Amino acid sequence: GDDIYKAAVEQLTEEQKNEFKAAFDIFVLGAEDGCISTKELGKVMRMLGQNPTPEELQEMIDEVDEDGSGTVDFDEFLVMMVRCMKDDSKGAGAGVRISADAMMQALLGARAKESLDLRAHLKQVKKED
Ligand SMILES: [Ca+2]
Repeated sequence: GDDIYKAAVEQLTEEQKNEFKAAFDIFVLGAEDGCISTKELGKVMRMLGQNPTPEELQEMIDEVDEDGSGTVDFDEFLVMMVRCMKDDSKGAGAGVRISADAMMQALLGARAKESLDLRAHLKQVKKED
């Protein structure tokens, strides 16, 4: 719920949205109305190999809960993913920081890992001086 996120998602185009559109399909695996609830949200996040807290499941949605329905949609999730990208970069943040690049392999598959390994590099120093 910040400008840094809304500003990022705003830049995203159909090309990028398309990738997310397919993700939701798997993310809502089991859901009745193809929605992302806390029940599944916890399995999808833990599927990557994490053991976060139960409260986080709700807090995560609360952040993107505008309609106050209690579920994350394609539009809501759009903002969530934006935060993910700016979650690992921060560094030092609890023992579970979901990432858009990491979660990808979860939906796309294991091949996604071998396909791209940019995360491994991790570098960003302009060095002005
Ligand atoms: Ca909702």
